[PDB]
Amino acid sequence: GPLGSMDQSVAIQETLVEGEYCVIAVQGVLCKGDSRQSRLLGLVRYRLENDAQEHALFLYTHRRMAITGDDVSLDQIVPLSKDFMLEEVSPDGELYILGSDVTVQLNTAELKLVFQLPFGSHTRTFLQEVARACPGFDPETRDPEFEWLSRHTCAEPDAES
Repeated sequence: GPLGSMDQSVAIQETLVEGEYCVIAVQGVLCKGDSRQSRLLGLVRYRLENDAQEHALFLYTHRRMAITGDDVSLDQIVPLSKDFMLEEVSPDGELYILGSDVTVQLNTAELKLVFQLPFGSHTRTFLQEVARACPGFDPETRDPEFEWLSRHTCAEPDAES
């Protein structure tokens, strides 16, 4: 009974693979038309025996309640790059878009979706990890890295969903 956090992080760790290192992984939502969908987020930090490390934003699919980690594995890949940027949705709420929820819109070079994560709690940890994941709030940030992702082959795309 860890209390304060579910097992998202663990779920990925099991699905991930040895030698690697899981840092954080929450659970967001994706709303389209009138069909609600559930997506499992994950962040993995990979280091080299020579120091030189790299980060990438892993995407894990999952059923409605397949969060457990039992039936969820790599579904896509999103490597942090300069073209990466997060945009808040027009508040027009009262003073805050979050509070009781988290409204964030990822505007990458091509990736453009809407994720609704739960207010802080386990979501806050994710935000901070992303910042250090490479951006390290630098005014001259511009050095994408993904040459090591090729290592990953992701689950078999035989889903035919």
